[PDB]
Amino acid sequence: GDAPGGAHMTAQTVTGAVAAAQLGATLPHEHVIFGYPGYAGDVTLGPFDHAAALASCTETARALLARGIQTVVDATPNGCGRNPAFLREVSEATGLQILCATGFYYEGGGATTYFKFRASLGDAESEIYEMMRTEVTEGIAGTGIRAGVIKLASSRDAITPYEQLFFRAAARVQRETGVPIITHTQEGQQGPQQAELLTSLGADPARIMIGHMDGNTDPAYHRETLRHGVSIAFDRIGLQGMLGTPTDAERLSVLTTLLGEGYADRLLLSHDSIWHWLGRPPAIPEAALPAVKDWHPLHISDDILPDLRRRGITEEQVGQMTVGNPARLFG
Amino acid sequence: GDAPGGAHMTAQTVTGAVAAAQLGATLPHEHVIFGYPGYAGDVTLGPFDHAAALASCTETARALLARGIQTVVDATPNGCGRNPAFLREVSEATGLQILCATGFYYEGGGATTYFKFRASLGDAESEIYEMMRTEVTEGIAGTGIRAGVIKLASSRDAITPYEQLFFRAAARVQRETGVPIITHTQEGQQGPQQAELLTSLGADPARIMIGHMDGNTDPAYHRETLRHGVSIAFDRIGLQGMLGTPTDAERLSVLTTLLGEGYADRLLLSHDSIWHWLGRPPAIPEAALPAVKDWHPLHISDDILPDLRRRGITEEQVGQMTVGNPARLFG
Ligand SMILES: [Co+2]
Ligand SMILES: [Co+2]
Ligand SMILES: [Co+2]
Ligand SMILES: [Co+2]
Repeated sequence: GDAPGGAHMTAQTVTGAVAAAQLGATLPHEHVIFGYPGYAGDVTLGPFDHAAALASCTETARALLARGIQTVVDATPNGCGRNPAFLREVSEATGLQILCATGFYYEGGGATTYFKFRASLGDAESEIYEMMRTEVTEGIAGTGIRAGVIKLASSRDAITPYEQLFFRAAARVQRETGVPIITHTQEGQQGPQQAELLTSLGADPARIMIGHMDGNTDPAYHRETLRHGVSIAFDRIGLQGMLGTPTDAERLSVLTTLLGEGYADRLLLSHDSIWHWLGRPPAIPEAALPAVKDWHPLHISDDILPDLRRRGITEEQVGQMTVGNPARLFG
Repeated sequence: GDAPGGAHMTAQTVTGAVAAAQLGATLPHEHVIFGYPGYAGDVTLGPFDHAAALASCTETARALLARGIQTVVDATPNGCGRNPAFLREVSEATGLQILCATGFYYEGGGATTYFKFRASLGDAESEIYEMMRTEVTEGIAGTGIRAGVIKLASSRDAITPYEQLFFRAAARVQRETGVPIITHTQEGQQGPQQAELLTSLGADPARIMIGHMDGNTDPAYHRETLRHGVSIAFDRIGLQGMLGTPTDAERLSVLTTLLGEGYADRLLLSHDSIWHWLGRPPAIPEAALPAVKDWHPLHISDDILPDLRRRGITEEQVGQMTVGNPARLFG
């Protein structure tokens, strides 16, 4: 099949290097803690309770291990609450392996003023590149802990000029270090555009995962993205009807079709769940409860896989999505 | 004249209560430290150097005291680097009095995802109100240090629905506690709209300062805002040509006209300067140097006031803008 080609570093988790064979069943896109841009300004009434967070994240970590999952890829952007040391605490406490990211969110849902300003005054792309390269090769914030992936995100109607600064920096770091790239796509769009842009900039398709692809329910769109040889992730499995997000019945309809067409080696599954919110905990209106009911990280192990198997998906295909694909993409 | 009417608290500075008579010459809108939304995500290559910041801010504080200025109003939004404890260090080290704010930035230049989400799920306005009320009456982040003003900000083409949540919360806190409100207007617009909205919600005009009014060079716009009985601030004096910002020659043209028409009691002056940037220090292209050359907090004392006086402005009018107005607005 398609193996990563070029410069390569051993997978870096918040607790250090891990061999590809030691990754095991992996959730490729989750958030241990997360706060939307602006949460830190609500510090007075929404402070971070370290003790409660640690206890709650370590428990979720344990529940995961209980189900055979050994690794989690935390895709939290630098300004959305990323905290490598905390991730390290959870990991040293449970034995759950956690990789964290380096990257900023999409123009629409991130704090883009900082770099939009630096770009108007100077060379923001090379500044973003230096940040990503330092974080992947040396470490984040002096902690000595390195990012195991680069997180990229684009808007719905287009990969904006602000967003492309990050896409060009990452491609450079990716060619230089071979580090994986995972992405966020907004509202089921830009998947083909993201894969085309990244590969044309020289990023290795075997090290790219276009995310939130479950956000589109027309398989023509998934197939068009897959032609680029990149992997795609149905990664918000469990979040249903929440903000135009589809239902799981819709995601499985598309997923089985793709699996039916031989695409298992490029298909990955995650929930994009938040284990502990930063800021004031989410006030979820009764009427929106069914949309977040299955949005936690045990949902794929307990409800999705058994569902794919009973529908004819093979143990081998399930293993390809959950163990094989992650080992090669991140290992 | 127009005195504040209603509930009132003694002015709160980062080092505690200060009598109106103890405020003295005041710069009503400055930023000791400041980082545009997103700066914290650039923590690896742009960490905060505490020692360098403290030394540099205490020096600027001293330069200010040297010129007779006793107080500074720090208008930094909660998510733009606000740090009351640090402000307290500068103040305890120099004797410079500093008031800090409670508030979020305008939709365009702040991290609005957090509250836009909380608003779609619940009652964001009452959540913002609880934050402001706690910060003004009890303290910020458990430090025991209270905000001395509420900072509000609107966009250029309209005060957006997201922005109005903050405007309605503040008006409520203002009616309840009598705390002052200072604002940011974007690109010379919405001044009359902000004063009309605030007063219609019951906020006391004698406790409201519409900011960045120097951003518009048509005095009809200033006069239309002034009818509401609120104060206005030419508060980015020194920042010239930088992003549509006018020149100081333009600001003085309008200011002398207004002073010529008797408006001294409602006119305030500031620079909106940043004493120490958060994130990576600003890379200012040679070609933009003249736009920021006079953008530091000694510019009004050294160049503006002497300029107004030589143009006929009286010592009394100068004292009204710099000492009288602040004593009543914040005291
Ligand atoms: Co996302
Ligand atoms: Co995510
Ligand atoms: Co402003
Ligand atoms: Co300001």
